[PDB]
Amino acid sequence: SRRWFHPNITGVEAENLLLTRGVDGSFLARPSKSNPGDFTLSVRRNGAVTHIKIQNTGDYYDLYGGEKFATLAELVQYYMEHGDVIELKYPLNCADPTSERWFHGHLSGKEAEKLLTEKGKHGSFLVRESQSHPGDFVLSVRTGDSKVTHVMIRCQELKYDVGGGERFDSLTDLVEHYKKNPMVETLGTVLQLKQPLNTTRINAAEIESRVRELSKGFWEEFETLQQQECKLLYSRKEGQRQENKNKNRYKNILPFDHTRVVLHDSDYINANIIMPKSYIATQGCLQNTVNDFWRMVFQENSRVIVMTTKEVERGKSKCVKYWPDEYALKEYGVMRVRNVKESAAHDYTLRELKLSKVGQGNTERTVWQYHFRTWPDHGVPSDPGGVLDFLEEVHHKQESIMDAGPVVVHCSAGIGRTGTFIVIDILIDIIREKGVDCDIDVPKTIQMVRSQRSGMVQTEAQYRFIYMAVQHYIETL
Ligand SMILES: Nc1nc2ccc(Sc3cccc(Cl)c3Cl)nc2[nH]1
Repeated sequence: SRRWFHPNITGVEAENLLLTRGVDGSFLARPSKSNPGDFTLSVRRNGAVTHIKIQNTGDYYDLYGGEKFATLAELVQYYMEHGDVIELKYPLNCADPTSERWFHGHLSGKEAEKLLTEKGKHGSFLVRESQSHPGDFVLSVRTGDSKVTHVMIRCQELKYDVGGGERFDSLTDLVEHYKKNPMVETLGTVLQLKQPLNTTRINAAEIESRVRELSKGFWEEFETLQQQECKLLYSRKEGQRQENKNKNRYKNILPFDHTRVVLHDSDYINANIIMPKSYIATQGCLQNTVNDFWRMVFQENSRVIVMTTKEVERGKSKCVKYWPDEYALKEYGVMRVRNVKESAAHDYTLRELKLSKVGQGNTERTVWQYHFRTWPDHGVPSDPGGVLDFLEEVHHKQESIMDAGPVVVHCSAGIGRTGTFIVIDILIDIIREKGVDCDIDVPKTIQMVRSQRSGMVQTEAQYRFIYMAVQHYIETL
């Protein structure tokens, strides 16, 4: 559901809501007003409201006095199923419809009809503020293969209704009810609420116009996408096994069982297959996971590794050195690696590595390691040029290699900068194959990658970087 997230609420409003409408164990999560980019977990315990900081600079959701999580929905689920104790028992539900995909706010019946004509199909819908009745709403549906129907939504004592029957405490409750139990028109027409009207899918050539519309917008679009993360709470059982605990960099940032990379000749690595050319999104190696990392690269026939972290950042180990020094030969378990040559560029270093299995002459292949070294400690690069140029080179290397396996992409936890690189690369690959005249949907593409690994793309800063990267790529064409 993800109803416990309140997007437009202050700390005082949150305390008031938990005191007057909540009980002990009641909680909500919201964006931090005193430091944008951060979040606050507001909890009621023994008659009083406490506020707990969640930070995210781009790698994970770091909860004060708690753990590091891939998403807020994953954090909430962990504490619900599990300096004294704070109990998360009861979500305080938000009635605000702003982050709902179908909510459009200020829109006319003429304009809603135009948008439903252009992008709509049978069962496409939206909810907008009423023109004639200020404070009321309008549900606009498309039916057929075709027509558009407008259903008036009355707001009477902050409860919503369609003229009769049930009175709902929020537009969400009304939308959910009439989605399960569709309204039938007198003459037979079933007003099916199949899917919300798409607004994010744009033609590639027109990216500059949307970036301008969102630069006035980016925050609202991202948060609508974040609201959809509750649909991606897939099982991560293999990652929770006792034998696999110390193979994870962050205890609760785990690979989905259905997409994890299974090792066949144990079977565990914290990595997932990303299918849009495919990728392996993984974490930075631990001392005890270097061998399994090389077994993964060898088994998957990967010929290209993208590393988007320094070994050490802010005096903390982000990835152990899994490759030999230049000209040196090392043995990592059954795997053998030679670092043939290192090439230094402005933003990155290329390492030409020869990988083979010990005792097997013929299994040798070149593995090209692209190590981006200039990504800032916090946030995203100011300009996308460097990232795009690095990515163009990586794409060309992979393209030149006959039957190359997935491209391996890693940072620290392997969800933020990793998620960001993979998404930019997916969107650009669409534009190089189709041209300026093609459709691109940034939130749709992210949602698709997020169903394959938790919290792929962590922040609004990264979200805006993906848009700026795409815009830059289209501009230099
Ligand atoms: N109005 C409006 N703004 C939005 C911002 C983000 C999203 S998320 C999304 C977008 C496309 C496809 C899929 Cl599958 C998803 Cl989940 N939907 C929105 N609708």
